[PDB]
Amino acid sequence: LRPSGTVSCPICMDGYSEIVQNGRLIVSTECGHVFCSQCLRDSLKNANTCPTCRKKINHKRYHPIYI
Amino acid sequence: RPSGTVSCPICMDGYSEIVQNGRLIVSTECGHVFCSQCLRDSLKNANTCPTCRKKINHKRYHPIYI
Ligand SMILES: [Zn+2]
Ligand SMILES: [Zn+2]
Ligand SMILES: [Zn+2]
Ligand SMILES: [Zn+2]
Repeated sequence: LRPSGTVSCPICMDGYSEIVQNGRLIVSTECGHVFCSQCLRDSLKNANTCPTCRKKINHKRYHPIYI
Repeated sequence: RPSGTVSCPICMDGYSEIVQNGRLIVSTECGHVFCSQCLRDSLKNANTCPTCRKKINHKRYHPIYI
């Protein structure tokens, strides 16, 4: 059982207290998707995208300049 | 309220009260959580997080060194 309206990680299936009492953090992507810190890091080892919605969660900070 | 409560500290509305009435839970980049409406309201007159006061309005311009 995984009630709607509760904080949990969809990867490891751990709830809020299980996550924080083990020394992990709750994290969010910028697209609003919530994970535990360990699961999202493990995910980003094999992919640059959000596990949930697959939006790119890397951002390279450079841009064209027009002289 | 207690650890694991998703609520806005400004209006004090709990999770259910926020999302069911067309607002959203929002987080600043500094990890601080509010309802969409209270955070937006605060950002109309200040550029900083209401909780930790980190500046959270970026500057989409910068020097270029040529
Ligand atoms: Zn997890
Ligand atoms: Zn996402
Ligand atoms: Zn609020
Ligand atoms: Zn903050």
